[PDB]
Amino acid sequence: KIEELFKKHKIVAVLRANSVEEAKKKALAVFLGGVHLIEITFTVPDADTVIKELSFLKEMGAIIGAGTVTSVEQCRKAVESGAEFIVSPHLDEEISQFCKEKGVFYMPGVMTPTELVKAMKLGHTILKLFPGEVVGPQFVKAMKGPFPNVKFVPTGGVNLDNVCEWFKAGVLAVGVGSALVKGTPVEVAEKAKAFVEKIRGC
Repeated sequence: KIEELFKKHKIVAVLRANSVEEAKKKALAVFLGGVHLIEITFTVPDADTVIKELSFLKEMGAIIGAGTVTSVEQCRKAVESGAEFIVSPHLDEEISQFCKEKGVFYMPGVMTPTELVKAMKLGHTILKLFPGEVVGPQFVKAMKGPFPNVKFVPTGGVNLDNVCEWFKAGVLAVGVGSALVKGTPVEVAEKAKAFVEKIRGC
């Protein structure tokens, strides 16, 4: 299901912005450019309102989730406002449990083998790898040995020059923030197109 969406789309826009209006415009830009998985981070002011106001894009096939979720209270608001998936930078046992009871897909972030194993023990096999620019594809390749059945979605520094290396290392999808989302709506929509083509291209 959610696994299958990540597998199909291969890219999630990690949307940080200074306002509701900027966040919505960038989410539309990205969608118009072919990115269907959209993660509204909780560093966006009133991130819940943004998720609720983008709810209609679901009817056009957009998949709207929440990122930078750091407490169960934030998790509740996101789900209440229609988030189809929850992402955090870290592994949160409390958010894991809440999302399990609520029946919503949670992708915790991990940076070490010990964190990875704890996440697996909590039932997760699709992991956010964060920050990707610190560990790199090297980390993803290293994990294939001992943990052949874990799959990563790196966030952090993924860009046009390295996106194909990441996929060569064995990642399931990539989460792209500033390389995709920074700039004006027009620039973002265009960069969205470039990433889709570059990803298809490899």
